[PDB]
Amino acid sequence: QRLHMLQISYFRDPYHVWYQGNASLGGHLTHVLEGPDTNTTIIQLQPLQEPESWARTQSGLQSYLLQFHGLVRLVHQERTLAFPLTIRCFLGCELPPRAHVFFEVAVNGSSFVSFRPERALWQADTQVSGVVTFTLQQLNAYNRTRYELREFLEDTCVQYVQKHI
Ligand SMILES: *[C@@H]1O[C@H](CO)[C@@H](O)[C@H](O)[C@H]1NC(C)=O
Ligand SMILES: *[C@@H]1O[C@H](CO)[C@@H](O)[C@H](O)[C@H]1NC(C)=O
Repeated sequence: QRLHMLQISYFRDPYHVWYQGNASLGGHLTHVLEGPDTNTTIIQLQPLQEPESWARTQSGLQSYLLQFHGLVRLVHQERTLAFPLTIRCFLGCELPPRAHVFFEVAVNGSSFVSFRPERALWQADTQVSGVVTFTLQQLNAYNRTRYELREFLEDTCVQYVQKHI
């Protein structure tokens, strides 16, 4: 009983990103993400959700991506980022027979930061940089990247597993 979500973001520069990703419910592929930031495709492969719910979910994913891209631009604006770069986000929730939730971020294929939900705080996952410290400062500064995210993992994700498995 798990929802896993995987997003790879290909940045050619701060202002143009290509997304590719998918989600799996149980061990079954259920969603696909693809395309540039200015017109991203998001598909449920199986008709799991009704339109009013899918629209809210689709809108919610699109809103996340805007925040995600906005944060990458801010980090570039404030520290110098080396392009091209790829970012991988791996996240989701698992229901035991209380849910366990996670969100792990990698840059160019190496561990970068992850979310610790008991305090809704992000931590470094590498032992090596000004980029890492500024990103964590930004992620830990705003309600949207701590408490709203924790709720998405602990409430929205968990209700999706209960309703659709
Ligand atoms: C999901 O995307 C990853 C990353 O590109 C890919 O390696 C994997 O084969 C995809 N899996 C599914 C089930 O779509
Ligand atoms: C990521 O890898 C590309 C490919 O070599 C490189 O040009 C770029 O500088 C790297 N960026 C980071 C942030 O490691």
